[PDB]
Amino acid sequence: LYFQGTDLLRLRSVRDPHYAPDGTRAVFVEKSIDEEKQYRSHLWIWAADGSVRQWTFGRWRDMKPRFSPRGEIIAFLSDRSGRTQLWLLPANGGEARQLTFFKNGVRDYVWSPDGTFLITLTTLGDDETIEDREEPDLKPRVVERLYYKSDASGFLDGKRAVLTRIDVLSGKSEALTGREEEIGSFAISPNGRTLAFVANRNEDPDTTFTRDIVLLDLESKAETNLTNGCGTFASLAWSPDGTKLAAIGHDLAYLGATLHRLYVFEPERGTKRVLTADWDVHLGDAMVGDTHADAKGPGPIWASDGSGLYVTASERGRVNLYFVSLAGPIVPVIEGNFHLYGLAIHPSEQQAIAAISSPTSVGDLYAVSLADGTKTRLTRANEALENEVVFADAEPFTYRSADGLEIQGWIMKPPELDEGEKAPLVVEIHGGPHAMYGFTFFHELQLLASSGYAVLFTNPRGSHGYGQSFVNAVRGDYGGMDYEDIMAGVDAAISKFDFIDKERLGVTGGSYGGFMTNWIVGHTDRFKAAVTQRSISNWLSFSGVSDIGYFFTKWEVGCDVWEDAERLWHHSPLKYVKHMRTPLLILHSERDYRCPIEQAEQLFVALKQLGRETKLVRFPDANHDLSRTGNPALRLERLRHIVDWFDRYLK
Amino acid sequence: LYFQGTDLLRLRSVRDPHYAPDGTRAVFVEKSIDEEKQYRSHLWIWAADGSVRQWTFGRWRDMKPRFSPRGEIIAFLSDRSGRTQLWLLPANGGEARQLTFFKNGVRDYVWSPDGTFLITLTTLGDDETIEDREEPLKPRVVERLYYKSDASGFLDGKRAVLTRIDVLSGKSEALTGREEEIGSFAISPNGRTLAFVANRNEDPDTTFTRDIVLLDLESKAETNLTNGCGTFASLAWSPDGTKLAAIGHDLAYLGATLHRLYVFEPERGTKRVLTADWDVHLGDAMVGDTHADAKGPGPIWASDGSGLYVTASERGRVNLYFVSLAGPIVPVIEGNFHLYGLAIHPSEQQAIAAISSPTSVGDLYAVSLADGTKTRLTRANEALENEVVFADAEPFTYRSADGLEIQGWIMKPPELDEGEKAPLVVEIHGGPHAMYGFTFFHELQLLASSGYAVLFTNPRGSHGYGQSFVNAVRGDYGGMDYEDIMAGVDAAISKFDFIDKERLGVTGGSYGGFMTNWIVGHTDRFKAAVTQRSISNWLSFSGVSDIGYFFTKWEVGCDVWEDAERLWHHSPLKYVKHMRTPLLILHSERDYRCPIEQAEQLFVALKQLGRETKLVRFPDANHDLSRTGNPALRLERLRHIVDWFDRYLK
Amino acid sequence: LYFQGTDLLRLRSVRDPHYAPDGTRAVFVEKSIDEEKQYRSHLWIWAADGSVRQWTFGRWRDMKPRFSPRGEIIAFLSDRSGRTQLWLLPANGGEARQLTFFKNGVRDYVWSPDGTFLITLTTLGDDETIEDREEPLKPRVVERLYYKSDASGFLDGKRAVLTRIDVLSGKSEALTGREEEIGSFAISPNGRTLAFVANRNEDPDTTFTRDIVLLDLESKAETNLTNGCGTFASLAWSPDGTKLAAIGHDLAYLGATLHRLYVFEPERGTKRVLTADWDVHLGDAMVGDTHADAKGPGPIWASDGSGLYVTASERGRVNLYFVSLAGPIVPVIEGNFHLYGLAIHPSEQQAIAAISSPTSVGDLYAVSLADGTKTRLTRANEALENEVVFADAEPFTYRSADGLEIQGWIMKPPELDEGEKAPLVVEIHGGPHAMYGFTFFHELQLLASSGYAVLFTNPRGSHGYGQSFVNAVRGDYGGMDYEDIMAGVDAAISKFDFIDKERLGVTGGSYGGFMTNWIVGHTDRFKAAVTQRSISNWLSFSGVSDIGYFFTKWEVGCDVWEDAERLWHHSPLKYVKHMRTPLLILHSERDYRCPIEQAEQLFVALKQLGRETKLVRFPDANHDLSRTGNPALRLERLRHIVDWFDRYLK
Ligand code: NA
Ligand code: NA
Ligand code: NA
Ligand code: NA
Ligand code: NA
Ligand code: NA
Ligand code: NA
Ligand code: NA
Ligand code: NA
Repeated sequence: LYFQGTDLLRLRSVRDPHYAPDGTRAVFVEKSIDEEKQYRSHLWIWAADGSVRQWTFGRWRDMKPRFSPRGEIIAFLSDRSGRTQLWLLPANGGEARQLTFFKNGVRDYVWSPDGTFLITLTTLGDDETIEDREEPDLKPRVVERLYYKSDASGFLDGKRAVLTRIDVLSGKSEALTGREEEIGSFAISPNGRTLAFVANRNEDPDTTFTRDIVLLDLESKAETNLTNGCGTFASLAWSPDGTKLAAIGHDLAYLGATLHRLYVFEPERGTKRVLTADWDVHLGDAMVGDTHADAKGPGPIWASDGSGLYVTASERGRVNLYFVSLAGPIVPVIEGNFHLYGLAIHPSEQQAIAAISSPTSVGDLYAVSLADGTKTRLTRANEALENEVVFADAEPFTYRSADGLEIQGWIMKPPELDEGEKAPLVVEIHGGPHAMYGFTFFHELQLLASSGYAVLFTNPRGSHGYGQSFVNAVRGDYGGMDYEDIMAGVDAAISKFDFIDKERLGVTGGSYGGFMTNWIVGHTDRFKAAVTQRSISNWLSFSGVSDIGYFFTKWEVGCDVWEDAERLWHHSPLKYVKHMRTPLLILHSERDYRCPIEQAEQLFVALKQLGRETKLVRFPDANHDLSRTGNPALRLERLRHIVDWFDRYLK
Repeated sequence: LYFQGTDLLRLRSVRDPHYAPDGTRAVFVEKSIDEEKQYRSHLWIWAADGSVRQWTFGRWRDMKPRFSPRGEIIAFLSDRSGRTQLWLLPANGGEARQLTFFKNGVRDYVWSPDGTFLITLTTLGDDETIEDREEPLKPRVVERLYYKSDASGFLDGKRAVLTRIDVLSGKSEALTGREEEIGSFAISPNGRTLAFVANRNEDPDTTFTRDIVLLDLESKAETNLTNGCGTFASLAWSPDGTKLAAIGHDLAYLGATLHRLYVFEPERGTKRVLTADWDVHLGDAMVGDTHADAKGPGPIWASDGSGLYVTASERGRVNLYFVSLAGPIVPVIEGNFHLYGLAIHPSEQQAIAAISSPTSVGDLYAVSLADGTKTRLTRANEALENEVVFADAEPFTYRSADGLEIQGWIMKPPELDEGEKAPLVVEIHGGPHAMYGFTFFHELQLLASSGYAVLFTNPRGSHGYGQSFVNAVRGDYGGMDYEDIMAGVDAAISKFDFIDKERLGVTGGSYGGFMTNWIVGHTDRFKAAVTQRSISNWLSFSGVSDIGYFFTKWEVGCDVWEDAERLWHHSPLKYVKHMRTPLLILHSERDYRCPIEQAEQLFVALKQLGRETKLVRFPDANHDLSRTGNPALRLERLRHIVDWFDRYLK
Repeated sequence: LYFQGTDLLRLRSVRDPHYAPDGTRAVFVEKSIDEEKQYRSHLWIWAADGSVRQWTFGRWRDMKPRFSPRGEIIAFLSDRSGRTQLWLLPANGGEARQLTFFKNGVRDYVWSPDGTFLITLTTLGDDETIEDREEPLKPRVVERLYYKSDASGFLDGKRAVLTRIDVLSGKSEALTGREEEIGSFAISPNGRTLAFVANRNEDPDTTFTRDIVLLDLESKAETNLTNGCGTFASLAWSPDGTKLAAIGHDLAYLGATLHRLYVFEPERGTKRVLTADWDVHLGDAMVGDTHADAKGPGPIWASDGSGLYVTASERGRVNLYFVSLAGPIVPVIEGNFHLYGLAIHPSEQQAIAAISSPTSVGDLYAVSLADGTKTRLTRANEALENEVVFADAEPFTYRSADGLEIQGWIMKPPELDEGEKAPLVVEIHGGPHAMYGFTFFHELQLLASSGYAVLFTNPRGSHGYGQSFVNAVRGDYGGMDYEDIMAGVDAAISKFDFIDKERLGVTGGSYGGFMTNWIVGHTDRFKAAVTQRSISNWLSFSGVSDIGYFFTKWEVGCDVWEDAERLWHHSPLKYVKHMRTPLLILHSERDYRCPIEQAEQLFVALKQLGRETKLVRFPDANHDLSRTGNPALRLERLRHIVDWFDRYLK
């Protein structure tokens, strides 16, 4: 059989494994789409005997399972009550009981190291308290700040974030922080004395982007600022002995292009070290895919002896595991042409459980030898699909751009192509721009290959995966060399793979990739069909309408509207609409507030004004993340409009 | 004793009079707001003994009453069924019965001359027929430029059908095909020919001529009377049926073109423009916030056929004129007022006029056409007009920077005493091809009642002053129009001692919002500004507004792919760095005439630059909120405007 | 502190224990009322380490838990889906999953001995199939005698089907046809045979024998094991599968027939009634208002197959005995208490008993089968029992008018110090073939708490005292049963000095409401009376009660077309002219056991004759209101009873 659009309904994404404290079993999450085309996620257990069994079952989403320090309770988050709350499932028998009842639910939580309580993140309006509980003429809205809406949740009310202690038995709640403008990552020390959390303590929170690590003495209730504006940080992790705190962070020297590095602080000594300051590699997961997108990645994990940290890193299309010792060495431990998107490390052994995806493998758990870098399959969560349907592999190649710069790309061949045949080529361009295509499972790409298209996808400069200079190169040069890198790849793929039909080329891409799709068709006539998605066409309006417009444009394109309007206009695809003579399908969602739908309307109207071939498809109620986590029926429709457009105009 | 915002809930708009065919009585409409803050409208009869009595009563809207040619039935439109439908009320006893049950309701109707049927306008999806009746996830695929309207939101592209409805049986029969768009329609006195305006262009959204089609009722054959020579509305057959009159123009000046009176003689295949040499716009261009949806009369032939009575807009007035076929034109109901409704007696030189003025909300008057003397027939705002003191609007003229004469009006706070001065608020109307004038304006009374002197003017671009004056703004946005307004502030300061020249505010909506934004970016004399349903960025406007694909070109001068720097130069956002006046930005979420992104861009740039500004966003409201939107929201908009000036001007 | 009406909301009823197969732990059920005054019930686990742990938690009812043969799964019934369905809970980790989705739910289930399937009982209309799933005018034509039930109103004639449900897939398969009725059922330990009790009579409503049918699970072939010899319940196969135990009788005394232990040997075609010569009623006849719907044990085989553990009702006690296949019957668990749930260890001489007594609501106990000594395992009412003073029930005996010995019990109000006297309330139990005794009774505590001495006795007609005593009421309603109760009142006054002989009240429900009505028409000794869900007219009862078409004949002695005057002579309404006791009449609108027309006739006749009476009608409740009905209505009913005695007794 061959991949169909409806196969996205069968996909199952295992993610987020965590060991029991005895290291003999692990809990993890399986996200699926059910018969009613709704998302569900449930907890599963990998057991010592190798059995993999489901432990939660309802028409809801369970997430973020963590074993208590004793191992007797699996804490987790679930939306089964109508909001996301913290529930408690016994590890040895019995159903889960609901622990928290916040009106606004729970975003995140940690266990206390003594297991008597958990620390949960909730949010409160100024008129609300932690005692307010979930309860499952007209007024204008007054806006007075720059950051007043988000793609994730629309109009904001400015609720403040609160970390609360929740007693494991009684459920009694007690605020630990004040009402914070924003709380990010948080973590309590192994001795239970200190709560570290990332906060926005700036006087103008919307326009200043440093983020401070704040330490809270639980007993004394006193807070000390560990960073005092030296950067921004995430994924905090205390060392086993409690004397060091690790964080992923950076100093914003290249704004959103800045490489994320491993920091280690010594709170008692007041000092910090950037362990990977001399390793030109971006820590974390920049990988672009449409499966596992919401999966909880692992931050840095200390080695049990406190000698260093296992970190994932994004290089050359791979997300792999490395060990950064405090003494200096940086060594690979789990390497290969794949996407490591979930990780649990054994409490004592040189062993790990890793969730790994590749172009021909949706995603599964593997036991990994930390010392020898080999793995053994634990799960086969997509067995029928992988046993029935042929997957196209993604073959990497490199090419030189117009200035000699080496670029990396990948090609997939239609698995129905017999020798001597040529397929039309679809170029996929990834968003960000500081993201990374690579060795992960991509249903859209499979669908295109199965529909008879060769698929090219590349990492033009501006991508992550190739170090600080490469990811930064696109800033201020939107539509310059980034655009040459992609067109060099088209030419390079044509010359390197004879199964490509040079006369039948298409291009598609979303967000930045949508900006670049629009840019392309206004600058070359080489393509017979183009599909732009969640795209940008006018940087001037983008700044004032996008939920991040008021800093993104400046950060990426180079300036604000009142600084250099004509530069913004010159880098706007709409400027080149007179040149556009390629049928252009414009896909956009009504509630996409990252790229406002006015971006799509402007381009569609100018093309229609000029008598050009174009069509605008508006997806209701969806946002920018539609293609990854939006309504599954609309994901099907989006894929069908893409494929039908190339079918009409490439075939 | 002085106007308040909540007084808008008290306002009653009497409108749309129509004589019974014997001339002895007349039916009209009264629109109001009930204690649930909801719009109702009901039918009323003026009965010659002088009595005015209510004839419909429920929690619904009755509209457009018309007596049958025999006078025994009053037809009207009502939404009481849940959609607007044609009902019939006996003229001498009994309640109304529903006549039409169309799934998509009725937009408009006319009586047949014999009274046995009525012609109704409905709309049908491609999958629908005239037989479908009213009855109580997939992406949207958009393939055309005109895919949404401020009035309806997203359009489904139903086509228009005119259907004959038998008066006794309600049986329906389609007369037209499924038209892309049907405007005015009228049936000839002999009942044989239906004339209607249609969009017969191959690219309907980008071509703005509209054709008069003549449809032989018996054969259904059609002839195109106009073949693209302009655009037309308000059809009216002569009494002998040999001539067809219409209001129209040839688009020579796009949206600024004067509307003129045309007469067609279908049998001779000739046409003539009867007001070609009269430099006055026919129709009603008046700006107000009361009587906004009141149906205007349309041209009325003299019984003998020697000419037509037409309303027309000039110098702040909407008056009634007689245009003789030979050329001469007389005012026949004139005065410093707004004639917003009209019926002419069947056999006499008498009329019923709905008339508003700055100190009179609006009432019906019996008018002798021989001399223009009036008798009041209604007093629909008696309580409010007896308790609340109204500020008059005093007209004046002044010269602009280049000498051109401009007309304006000043309002002084009624509670102001001899020596005292009040801060001035300048109001700027939208359009721009509209006309401030002598009409009741609740919002202007509220500003006066709040202790503000109120200046409002007709800068060039306004209607009311001839073809050159109304066209002058096109291609010169923020040029001489801005000068006219500033010259008005200066002249007002000079001429009127009660103005406190040290406290000036400015506010306006739509084009008036573009202009408020323009003003605070080009001068700092105002200590406060409120911009409403405004424009800040012409480049995004063209692509997002429901009419942006022609308005920017028609009015600013070009499309973004022709001259983007010219659009930018006239965009108020370009000048945001100069902006030092506290700017309250009012905008509605579902305004698609001026999309909310215009306000959002200006808000963000001002906040980025640390300037004083707030963004107030009205849910579910569209561009017409201040006139016909949710009354509670209308209250809130008025409060937000007055509060901003109170904060920064007092 | 002492008992209040609202304490019924705090009561928790532990019930229905079952051992895991390794005997180290037992699952049970706890029924409670939550803060919404709704009933909940959840699974709990007791383990041999002493821990008592709650295993389900949601806003619903879980019940009937049973470990699978290997003990890795706990099957149980839950209504959380909106219908009662079979759910599976992992025995050692993980949440429950729903196994069945019948549109009509599941009434009962058993495990396959090999653990791979379960057999569930569902019901189906004639147009339904087992494939129909839960999905969360017309005149009604009635053609049979049993056309409605107190439990479920008008019956739709759904037929019962036993279906095999695969554990893994949930794939279902009908095993039986559509049965007129299915009662007990059991799968033999080798998996080859399903035993179930069916109504196989040609006229099902009027013939009351019930057959044990044997069904070969492979072939679905069926055999009738009993062929009309009686009626049967509580089937249990011997460990080696050669014998089938049942609780049954041959109806020789109709509803008064003692229930006995039968043991069949299907292959030999033989049977023994092993308690035929033991004049004791097997099962639980106890009267109480707590634990009402708790699942009793049924007969349990000794692991070696040598005999059966049976509960029995005797002299106010529900106690445990052992019946050897070799003949002897010996006590096992004995005392002045109510054994209302029981599980016996799968291999050792130990049991888990749920035990109630007048001063203990109900808890679980480890019991030694060797000597009967017990250790407390739960304390589910600890706060309540720590805080409120319980009044004990002191038993006594007395002789009736003909010398027959009767057993009764008295309760002294806790707040009553030595020397002081209290008015007496006589409670009369229903049935009549039931048994007052040593069980917790919230209503009786509340009466004691409210300052009333409480007398409750077992007149002839009661169970607990042999075949002759329980049979004695039939054909003698209001005769010696009434004498027994009156003699109990005299005896209590004579023996218990704290009774104020001048202030006597009486109350009772169903049969005891008939008796209350009888009493007040035959004696004026009582100053207050409260009759509940009662009977006043045996003639109409026959035709309107859900069981009237046989109860009256069976109990009162004849049908209305046999001897109407006998029915009238025994109808309390016949004596209404004699009634001089203020009578509160309590009845529910949807009681179809005792229809509300019974209450209305007595009310009307008393009012016609000017007597003191009030009628209180409970909406939406049925006959079982006082035990399992709407908690708020249960409080209202207790409230009205106490208020009536407070008004006339104190
Ligand atoms: Na997989
Ligand atoms: Na209607
Ligand atoms: Na004038
Ligand atoms: Na344009
Ligand atoms: Na300014
Ligand atoms: Na108890
Ligand atoms: Na009874
Ligand atoms: Na008898
Ligand atoms: Na009842």
